[PDB]
Amino acid sequence: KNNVPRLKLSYKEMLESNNVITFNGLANSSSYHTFLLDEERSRLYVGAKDHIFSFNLVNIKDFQKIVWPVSYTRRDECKWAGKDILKECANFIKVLEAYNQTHLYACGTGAFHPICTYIEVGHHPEDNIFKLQDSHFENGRGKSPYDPKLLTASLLIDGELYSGTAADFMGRDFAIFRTLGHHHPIRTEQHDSRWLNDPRFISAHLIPESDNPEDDKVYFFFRENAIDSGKATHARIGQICKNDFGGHRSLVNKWTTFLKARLICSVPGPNGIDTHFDELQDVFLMNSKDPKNPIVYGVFTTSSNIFKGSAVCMYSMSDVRRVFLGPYAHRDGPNYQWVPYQGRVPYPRPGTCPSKTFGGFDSTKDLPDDVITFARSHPAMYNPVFPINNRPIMIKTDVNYQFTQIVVDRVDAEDGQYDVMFIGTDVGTVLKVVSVPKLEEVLLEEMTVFREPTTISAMELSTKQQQLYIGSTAGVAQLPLHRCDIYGKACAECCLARDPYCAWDGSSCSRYFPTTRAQDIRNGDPLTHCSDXXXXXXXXXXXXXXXXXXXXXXX
Amino acid sequence: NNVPRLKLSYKEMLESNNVITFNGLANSSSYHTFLLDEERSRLYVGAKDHIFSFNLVNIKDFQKIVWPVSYTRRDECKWAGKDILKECANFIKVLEAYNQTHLYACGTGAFHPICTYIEVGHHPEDNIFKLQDSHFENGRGKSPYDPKLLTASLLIDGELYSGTAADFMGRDFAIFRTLGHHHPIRTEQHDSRWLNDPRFISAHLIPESDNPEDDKVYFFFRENAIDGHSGKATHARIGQICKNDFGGHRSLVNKWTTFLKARLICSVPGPNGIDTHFDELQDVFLMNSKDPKNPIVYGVFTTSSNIFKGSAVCMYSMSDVRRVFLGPYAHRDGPNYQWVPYQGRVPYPRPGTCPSKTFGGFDSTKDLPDDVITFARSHPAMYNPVFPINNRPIMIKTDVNYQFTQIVVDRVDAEDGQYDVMFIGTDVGTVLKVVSVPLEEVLLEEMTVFREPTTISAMELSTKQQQLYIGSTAGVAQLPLHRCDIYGKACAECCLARDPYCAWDGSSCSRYFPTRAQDIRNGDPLTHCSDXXXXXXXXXXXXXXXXXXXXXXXXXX
Ligand SMILES: *[C@@H]1O[C@H](CO)[C@@H](O[C@@H]2O[C@H](CO)[C@@H](O[C@@H]3O[C@H](CO)[C@@H](O)[C@H](O[C@H]4O[C@H](CO)[C@@H](O)[C@H](O)[C@@H]4O)[C@@H]3O)[C@H](O)[C@H]2NC(C)=O)[C@H](O)[C@H]1NC(C)=O
Ligand SMILES: *[C@@H]1O[C@H](CO)[C@@H](O[C@@H]2O[C@H](CO)[C@@H](O[C@@H]3O[C@H](CO[C@H]4O[C@H](CO)[C@@H](O)[C@H](O)[C@@H]4O)[C@@H](O)[C@H](O)[C@@H]3O)[C@H](O)[C@H]2NC(C)=O)[C@H](O)[C@H]1NC(C)=O
Ligand SMILES: *[C@@H]1O[C@H](CO)[C@@H](O[C@@H]2O[C@H](CO)[C@@H](O)[C@H](O)[C@H]2NC(C)=O)[C@H](O)[C@H]1NC(C)=O
Ligand SMILES: *[C@@H]1O[C@H](CO)[C@@H](O)[C@H](O)[C@H]1NC(C)=O
Ligand SMILES: [Ca+2]
Ligand SMILES: [Ca+2]
Ligand SMILES: [Ca+2]
Ligand SMILES: [Ca+2]
Ligand SMILES: [Ca+2]
Repeated sequence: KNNVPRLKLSYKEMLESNNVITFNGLANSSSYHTFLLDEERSRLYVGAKDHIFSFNLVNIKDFQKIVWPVSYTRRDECKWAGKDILKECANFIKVLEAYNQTHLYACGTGAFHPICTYIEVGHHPEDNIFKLQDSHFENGRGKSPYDPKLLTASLLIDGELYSGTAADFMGRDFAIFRTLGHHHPIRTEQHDSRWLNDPRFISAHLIPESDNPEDDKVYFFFRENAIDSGKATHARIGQICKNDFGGHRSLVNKWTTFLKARLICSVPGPNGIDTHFDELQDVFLMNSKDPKNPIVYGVFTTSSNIFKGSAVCMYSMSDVRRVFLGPYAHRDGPNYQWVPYQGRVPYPRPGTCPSKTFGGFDSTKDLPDDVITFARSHPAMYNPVFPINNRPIMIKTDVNYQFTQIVVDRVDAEDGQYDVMFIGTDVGTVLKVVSVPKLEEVLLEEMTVFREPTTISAMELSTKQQQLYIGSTAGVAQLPLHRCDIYGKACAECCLARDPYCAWDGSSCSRYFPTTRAQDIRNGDPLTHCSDXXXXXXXXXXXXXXXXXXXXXXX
Repeated sequence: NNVPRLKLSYKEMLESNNVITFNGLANSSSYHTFLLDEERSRLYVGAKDHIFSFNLVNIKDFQKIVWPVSYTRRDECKWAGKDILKECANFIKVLEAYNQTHLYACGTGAFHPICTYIEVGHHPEDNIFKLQDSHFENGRGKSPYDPKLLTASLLIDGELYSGTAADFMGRDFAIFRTLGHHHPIRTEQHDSRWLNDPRFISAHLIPESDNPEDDKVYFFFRENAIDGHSGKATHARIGQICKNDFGGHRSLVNKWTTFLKARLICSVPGPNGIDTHFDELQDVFLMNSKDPKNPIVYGVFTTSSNIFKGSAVCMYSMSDVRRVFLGPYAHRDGPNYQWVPYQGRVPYPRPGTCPSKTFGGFDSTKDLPDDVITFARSHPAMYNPVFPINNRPIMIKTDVNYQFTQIVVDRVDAEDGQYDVMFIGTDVGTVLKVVSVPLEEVLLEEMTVFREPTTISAMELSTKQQQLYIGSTAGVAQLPLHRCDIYGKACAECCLARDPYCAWDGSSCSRYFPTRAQDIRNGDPLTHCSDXXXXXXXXXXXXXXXXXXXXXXXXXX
């Protein structure tokens, strides 16, 4: 399930051949981690240390910036709090999502006093404003963490900010929060490992269930510690009802819809001891024709220090729902095994949204007390969620690096459509991989996008611009989703490359458009399609005249 | 985790007289079942349809007993469905000394296990190797029917302890005693609390006191975890029986009452506080100290995963092990309960404790009260696991594509002092020679002992002959424990080699006996010797110059 990359471009190869556009970043900043892509304006907003940037999608070297650090007073408290002056004692932006048609909402580590603000961007004729509207500063507790090292799932829909993070200086009170207008702040329970057990949040997504948008749910993806003998990590998926408002007598201003299930990403072994990849890292939804069933792509890595491994698992939303409808997890006590619950599941079912249609019940505060006391105590489901085909799409263990981030384009090619994964790496590398069905992953290329290795922290994709954007504390990098010239001048090579983007021009290898032209994504032999030492790898060499084959062609 | 200093391919070895090879009889295989007998300097080996008697000086000199099954039996086995070449024969699986003139031998009987005695002389030496015949004893519970299943076996006071499958179907695992003056005794049956589909590895009589009624038999093995819920898992285990355990009065008639088992843990602490485990036990090798009641258990372990191949060597203290077998028993009130350290009243005498004549009076296991028999009927497992000396492996091997299979350890008396030299076999037909320098493992050499890769199944060591003997289905191989010439002609190199066996002669690098100049710690030639693609591999090259630390540089050209 490993591969050898077909092509391998070092940073220098890249920059000389104009693949990368680099932002080395401001010398008084770092942590260019918090991405927000806005196609409407063609801009890539980025939250960093003491700044937010507004990058032009056409070329990130063209940008504006907002300077938004904390006061001297605050720098000083944070210092004497003990914290590291360069890495902790500043305003590290951690949250940056759209708000109304003219504003973003932004939150940052406030040198361990989290804070928020709005940022003016235009509406659609006039919209390259980047004004930092000032002296509101809202409180960032439960929105951004105090610690920059902690990450934070966040999602902002209907002017309300959902966010999973630590609520406290000490960095231990984790929770999913809703804040901002029109309703009392709601969160998960507190000091209750059944709900969340020292978790690390990764992303959150509003996924519609029906055509009625009161049925709408918010899905959080994260990882946490198992409750048992042996310390362990469980990857998790989490469910809230958009329109959940808290309970009447119990669970006042706390979720009642909260349910969570384990994500399993494991490779079946011969002994029937599977190999698990429990450390969730990025998640990326791929939108299908149905907005109620995106295809969840998830990046996972081994828990072990000794063995470095990485994995990519796909997950079906109807698979996930089955799990959230099946048996709840249960014990009669602390000294009991966890067990599928077969008592009476109170009605309406915990997990189900309030509706105006079925049940009658118009709110979460109209709920009976017995559905509230269940789910107070059965937040976890019993069944785990398994990937499509109970296997990873892809495994990477032979090698010394780990996967960090992912995005996926849906390239419309000659044979058909193909899902092209771009995977970031804790060594500053991107893998471009094609899922060609029968699946076969074909590792097209492995590119180095930073002068020096750093972990890639963020990756976003612009189909309009055909570009890929990358984050790290070192800076931001820009990539074309394809440069088809890079393969051969000859036909043979452009066909062999197996690149959904790249078809044979006639004259020389270039972008493929619908409706002359001759690529082969399956199989990829130049013979039946092109009608005419060290190469780039995956070809074996023979001296007789050097040769290269694995179709064949001399050198 | 290391790079081997030297690496000898099979050819290098055979050309330089390191290996003596037995490619084995063409109508045989599975040269797996070793019995070393220093007294009459011979290495007995149980194979497919034969037992061999190899001369320890040179295994090319040998005798053999031909002991296959009848036509009748070949024929049943065939029609039982079994593979004619790999299953339908007498694969010897057990071969231990019996009295001063006899061995006891047992084999897969083409899925009808059988045993026999083998005459060897009184001491003399008279080299008898007579197969005493037509008395064939029943091999059930002694050898398995399946050749692929392994079997711990130990024979002391004319009684054969053995852990294996008792049945054709290969599922009824148990520790057995047979050949008694006493009724046959075994573990319980169909009870995963006791043994849960285990794979036995070796068994050892380890004295507790000076009174040899306190003697215990320790089995080393692995098995499946019991959960309660799913994650399938392997636990490495150590197991305890009382030599003189005879069964219970009313209950556990002719079954062990002394049986207790504990988990062996061999794990590397991780930064997140998720340790990395090596649960698959493979070989075990006791190293005898001045105290025969505390040998140092060396154990070879590998990962359970298919995807990630890893291997590990963990040492274990016998006083560590005993603490565990005296501590809390494992317990549940039911199937849906967590396992829990037992804090009820532990009936007396303690389950696990041997019958003695000294204290209490109680002269047997059948004199035991019924309440100590009903406990231990149900608490055969201990709660605490056993951790290695320093909660770490001695050595880890994960970067590489092979796994460890077998081990032995010599205690080389060197100039600086004593050093424990591990020889480790490999599922690729390779031996690693490793030195534990005090902590630091130094991978002296990595040798290939079979023309083609096969798993090493057996490894035995002869200090008298200074030789190492290896097993596989392909055959048997012989190694000198040292060939000191192999390093440099110069002093520098022989010192650098860090080999307990090898000191600098004066004239040229040779064996060390109690003018010499070795350095095992550190190993720098400067303070000890007062005189391109390098030969070494832990040396770096600045072009061709050569420099390794332990820094020590010298101009290679
Ligand atoms: C597997 O392969 C080998 C063949 O490569 C085979 O070994 C042969 O076995 C037989 C008996 O097992 C040996 O017979 C012996 O031959 C010597 C000559 O040096 C004789 O002294 C003896 O022959 C007599 O054996 C009995 C003596 O008590 C008499 O009853 C009988 O009349 C025999 O004539 C002695 O036994 C033969 O030498 C070996 N040797 C070799 C080098 O092959 C082995 O049996 C095969 N195993 C099987 C089929 O299980
Ligand atoms: C981190 O480093 C940066 C230096 O690399 C700092 O950037 C400076 O930030 C200050 C205030 O935050 C700006 O002050 C402004 O002055 C401009 C003057 O016009 C300038 O316009 C462009 C911007 O498009 C600028 O690049 C030119 O130098 C022009 O002179 C006024 O528009 C405003 O009134 C405002 O006060 C500096 O322009 C800006 N300079 C540079 C070179 O970046 C940043 O403040 C540092 N942050 C810290 C220490 O927290
Ligand atoms: C060692 O054991 C073997 C087998 O038990 C003994 O061999 C037999 O001894 C019996 C009496 O016990 C006699 O009838 C025969 O002389 C032997 N026959 C066979 C087929 O083995 C042997 O005597 C014992 N040797 C000792 C104690 O030195
Ligand atoms: C967007 O929100 C801000 C207040 O946070 C406000 O000043 C601005 O007018 C808003 N725009 C709307 C509601 O269109
Ligand atoms: Ca977002
Ligand atoms: Ca991402
Ligand atoms: Ca053979
Ligand atoms: Ca033995
Ligand atoms: Ca062994």
